[PDB]
Amino acid sequence: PQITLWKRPLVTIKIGGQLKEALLDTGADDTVLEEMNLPGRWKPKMIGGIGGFIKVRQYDQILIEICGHKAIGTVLVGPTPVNIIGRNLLTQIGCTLNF
Amino acid sequence: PQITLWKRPLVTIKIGGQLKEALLDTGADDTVLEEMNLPGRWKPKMIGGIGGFIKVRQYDQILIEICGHKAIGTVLVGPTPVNIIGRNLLTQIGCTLNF
Ligand SMILES: CCOP(=O)(COc1ccc(C[C@H](NC(=O)O[C@H]2CO[C@H]3OCC[C@H]32)[C@H](O)CN(CC(CC)CC)S(=O)(=O)c2ccc3c(c2)OCO3)cc1)OCC
Repeated sequence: PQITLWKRPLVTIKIGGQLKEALLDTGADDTVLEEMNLPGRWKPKMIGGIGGFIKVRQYDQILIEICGHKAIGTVLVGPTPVNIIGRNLLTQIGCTLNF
Repeated sequence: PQITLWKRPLVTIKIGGQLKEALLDTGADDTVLEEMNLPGRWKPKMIGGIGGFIKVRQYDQILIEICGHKAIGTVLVGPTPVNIIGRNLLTQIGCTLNF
């Protein structure tokens, strides 16, 4: 589809057996999701933005479905105020910017 | 242009007669630039990101040219980690997400 930017580009995603709403975020290198108890091993990480850094748990090789487009990659879990789909997964679903 | 997301979507902008690099950021409601001198009146504002809130200077009706496309709108100036072009201006240059 084509998503205009009058409002926040929110879409439904499926991860770890659950449905959620997440932002398609071209400014995000990585994908950051609200706190959730995924299984498996993880590695600590810190990611920075406006306001400073937050601590997150890096899970690798996680499947996410974004508007029916499947994508598997690294997902960070932590106290983010919003679920954020970053470029690591946006590339996998063929997402481009166009003007 | 059509911009893929394997690299950061960085572009050259022209504001206050000065060229800069900025990130096309569909996850930002507003446009936030690193500290710089801009003419005209401004009002203290605050914006929240991944790591909390910062203090910024709000400039309204600022002329800014993005990858050859002109926009006139609100530009926030403050301690952001990177120059970001937010949806308030992405809409003006006709930017959409597509996949
Ligand atoms: C909504 C309820 O909470 P809230 O109101 C705001 O919550 C939000 C809403 C949107 C975002 C997304 C964020 N947007 C943003 O900062 O925009 C602000 C300016 O415009 C305003 O409009 C929205 C917020 C304001 C960027 O798109 C992406 N970011 C990087 C970018 C930072 C400049 C470039 C470096 S990143 O998230 O930090 C990040 C992600 C993965 C990474 C990484 C860094 O590093 C490696 O991987 C984050 C928090 O207040 C909370 C205190």
